[PDB]
Amino acid sequence: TWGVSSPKNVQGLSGSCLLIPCIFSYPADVPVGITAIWYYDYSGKRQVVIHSGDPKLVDKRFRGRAELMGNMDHKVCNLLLKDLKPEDSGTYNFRFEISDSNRWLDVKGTTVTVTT
Repeated sequence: TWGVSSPKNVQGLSGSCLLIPCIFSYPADVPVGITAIWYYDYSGKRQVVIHSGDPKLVDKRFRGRAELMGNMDHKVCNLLLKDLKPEDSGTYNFRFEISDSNRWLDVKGTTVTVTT
């Protein structure tokens, strides 16, 4: 079963760190490495928050602020967001890639809200 389960909404207080529990799945018959990627406001701006393929693709906006707390092998895709910001609020969608079609992007997303 292909899918990325992760919280719909998340509460976060400015300047503090937030962790997003994430977990994804796919059919045991899919052969295999695994690439992880997080996104902010995909529809519009769509900025690379995390990239395990090339940390160089990460939007500067997040560099040094968001890291992947995942166990690619254990199918955990947790996202850690250090130092929140009111601007940081938005919708995050996770995408993992294996092989040209064995790629998947979570339609749901996780909406993080930042307050003081």
